[PDB]
Amino acid sequence: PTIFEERHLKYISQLGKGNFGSVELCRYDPLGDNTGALVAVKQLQHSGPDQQRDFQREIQILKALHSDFIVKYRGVSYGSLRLVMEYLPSGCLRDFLQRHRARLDASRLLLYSSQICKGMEYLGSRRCVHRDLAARNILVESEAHVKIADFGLAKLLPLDKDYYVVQSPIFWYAPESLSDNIFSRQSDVWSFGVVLYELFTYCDKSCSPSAEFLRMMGSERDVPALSRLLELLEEGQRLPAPPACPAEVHELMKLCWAPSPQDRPSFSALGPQLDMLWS
Ligand SMILES: C[C@@H](NC(=O)c1c[nH]c2ncc(-c3nn(C)c4cc(F)ccc34)nc12)C(=O)N1CC(C#N)C1
Ligand SMILES: [Cl-]
Ligand SMILES: [Cl-]
Ligand SMILES: [Cl-]
Repeated sequence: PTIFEERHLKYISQLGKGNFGSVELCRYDPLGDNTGALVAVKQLQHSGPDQQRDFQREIQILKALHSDFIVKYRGVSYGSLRLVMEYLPSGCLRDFLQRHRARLDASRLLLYSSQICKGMEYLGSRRCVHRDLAARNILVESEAHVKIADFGLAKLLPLDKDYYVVQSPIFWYAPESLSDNIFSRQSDVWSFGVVLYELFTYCDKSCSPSAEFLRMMGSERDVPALSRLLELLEEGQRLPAPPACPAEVHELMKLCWAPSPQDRPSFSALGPQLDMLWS
């Protein structure tokens, strides 16, 4: 049931690509008659020992997570460890928002925000820091239902600590991650703020997190991009209000980007502030 035999995975195509892996559309087809279910299967690429041990942790985390707003674990395949997950054909929210922009109103973006916030509230209850929350890592189950995916960089908080010192794009990172490699549930709140930005810009590439920040951080100097972003964030620079973003939603974004981790709201606090907008 939870064990998928390698030789019955029929490879269709590649869904998405990570730094140390890919997610492939496969049909698990034991009967050989093409009646089997389509599934999304992660395998490692360009992998050394460190990424292998990370993958073993990631499988166990995903396996232990049970939420309507978190992508479902199906099983694993050995032979060559592979992680089998539910296939959501509508794909990722990043592509979905660009594709269906003309039909997706503010109220629907708020639905997605609220569901992501719930998933993130659930993650915090399991003491799990996602570390790579972004629109590219949210999947569409239906028009009115999204789920958090990609637990490849996810860390369980130690039982006696609410932070972890430990690479995704720097433009979703909290200042304390940028500066001291510190990650926490409130580091995820910083990222969620950027996700809210993505939603309300419909993931338009002309005003993406990187496009906005890259423009702020000058042409070039003998200074790395990381230091210059940290400098701007310490000067109080933030992503702007998206075109036609509701005032109140932009204000929630700014609360997610409070300099101090303890001054950012909890997902539990954010949830009702998202749901009660416009009611
Ligand atoms: C975001 C993650 N996707 C998953 O974990 C998925 C689990 N079930 C899925 N069902 C569908 C998809 C997916 N479909 N389509 C059309 C996509 C297009 C994309 F750009 C990304 C993901 C998908 N991804 C998934 C992914 O693509 N990667 C993690 C990295 C690794 N390894 C690459
Ligand atoms: Cl087929
Ligand atoms: Cl199917
Ligand atoms: Cl579906």
